[PDB]
Amino acid sequence: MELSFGARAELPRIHPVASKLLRLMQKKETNLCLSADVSLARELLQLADALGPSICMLKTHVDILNDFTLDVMKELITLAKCHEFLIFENRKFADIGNTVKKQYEGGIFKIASWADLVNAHVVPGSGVVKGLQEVGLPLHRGCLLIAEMSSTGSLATGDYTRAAVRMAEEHSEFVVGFISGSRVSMKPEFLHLTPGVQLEAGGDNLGQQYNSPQEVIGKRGSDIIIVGRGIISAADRLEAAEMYRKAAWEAYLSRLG
Amino acid sequence: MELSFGARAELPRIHPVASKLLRLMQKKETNLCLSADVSLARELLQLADALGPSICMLKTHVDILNDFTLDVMKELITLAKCHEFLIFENRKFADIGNTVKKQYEGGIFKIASWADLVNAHVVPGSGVVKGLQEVGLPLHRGCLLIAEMSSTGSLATGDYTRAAVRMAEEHSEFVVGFISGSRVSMKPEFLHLTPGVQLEAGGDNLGQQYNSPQEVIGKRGSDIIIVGRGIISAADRLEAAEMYRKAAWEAYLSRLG
Ligand SMILES: *C(=N)c1cc(=O)[nH]c(=O)n1[C@@H]1O[C@H](COP(=O)(O)O)[C@@H](O)[C@H]1O
Ligand SMILES: *C(=N)c1cc(=O)[nH]c(=O)n1[C@@H]1O[C@H](COP(=O)(O)O)[C@@H](O)[C@H]1O
Repeated sequence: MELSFGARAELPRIHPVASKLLRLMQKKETNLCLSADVSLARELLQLADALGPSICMLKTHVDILNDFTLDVMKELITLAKCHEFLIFENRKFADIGNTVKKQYEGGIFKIASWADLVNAHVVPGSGVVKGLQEVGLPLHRGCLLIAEMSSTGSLATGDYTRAAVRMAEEHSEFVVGFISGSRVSMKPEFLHLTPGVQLEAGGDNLGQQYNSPQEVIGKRGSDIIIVGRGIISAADRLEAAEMYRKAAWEAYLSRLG
Repeated sequence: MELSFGARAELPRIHPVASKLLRLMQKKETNLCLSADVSLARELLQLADALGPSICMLKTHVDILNDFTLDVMKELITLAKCHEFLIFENRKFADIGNTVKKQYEGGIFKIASWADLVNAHVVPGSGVVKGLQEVGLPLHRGCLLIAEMSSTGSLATGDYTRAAVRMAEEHSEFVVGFISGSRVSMKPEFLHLTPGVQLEAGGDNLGQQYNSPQEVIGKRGSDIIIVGRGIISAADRLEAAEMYRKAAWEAYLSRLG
């Protein structure tokens, strides 16, 4: 029997980051994550402020920001706290444990110092998680494992997806869920976040494929939709974000019955 | 049916960046790539200068460099030109095409502006290559596809590896080879670069596994060894690099007959 986001937030085995997210999802009636791959910090902050009320999460793309500074991230965190959303950095970590540890904690970006959530590919084996968690656990962070991908020709299928689920299960102190196209775990303590979402059928010219909020939340049993271009390329970004929120939310309610 | 690096540089279907690399390998008697995952620009540049004569390539880790600037990369280019080595950025690109295009071209790092070579994971499908290609093709860059990984529990096996080989074949205007543990393609135009190499048996505490240069180059038929810690952790990094160079080069010569 399907549990509400609010109830899931209270599960004995829930990770604190997942609980915080689930609570604000229920409070705000939003299971939308905005993906903002903008080139200017000012753009990022403007979008975060304007759309913050409509979202549960903001997916940043630090590697694309032309004018990144740590002061920008300080201000973003202030917005996140005010509007109540989490920060999820997009970078798809995908290296041996020793290297990913450094990529997560260090450099100019210091991702672990401001991202509530990160995502990682499972292709390197479990060392990728072990490396990340050595940084993430002290900093009270969570991780999502990429169990499936939305793009044409994805190899994240079959036994690969099953491996991701096992890895998650075995690292539940740090791993809080999946990037996936559907529900892949039966355990309610895990979140499912699904990119490749737009209201209309289609794709892009570089292998992205889209499904609707109703399809992925309602039929496929995911929790949260990740939407970038469907919102950002709209004339009215506020209205677009509202449209996606209402879609995703109603699909969730329906499933919940 | 084995050809020298110098002869391979002349193959009809060879990419210009590959030919450049194969010529300097032959000239300098080196098939060693130094992986320099240091936190400081001064260390990176000192290593590049001192070890430059001993290496065919320097693998940078821009995501870990605390004091990155584009001026640092300008100086590195100068050293690469002087000592004759290629610059290979480590970042293991692993996203949809539209996103990796921006990650490669833009942000603070502007990777495509200074890296001869990049590597990508094949998990997203061929859009990952198409996105990178749209940026790197006119710059005379090349890309390596991650066909196998050196770490424990790697999922880059079997059909996944085969998919990487097919993807390379289908994008040979831009894909110049593989990150792999062994020869994966029979086509001599493709380069095989193998990480997880040390003179001594072992591993690390985060899933890395090591094999020797003699094993990797001599028995497994790879072209280039990628060595980080085996060199970087030595007291005398130059002497270490020389040891690795001689091992890899003589293993190559021996297979050549
Ligand atoms: C990573 N979150 C990811 C994984 C995936 O399989 N597919 C995918 O699109 N993403 C990322 O999500 C957004 C989607 O943006 P659009 O709605 O604009 O297509 C983008 O950040 C991808 O990198
Ligand atoms: C990526 N080049 C890669 C792929 C892989 O399967 N294994 C692997 O180690 N690498 C990277 O190569 C260096 C090896 O460094 P050490 O010699 O210090 O182990 C490493 O930093 C990985 O990121």
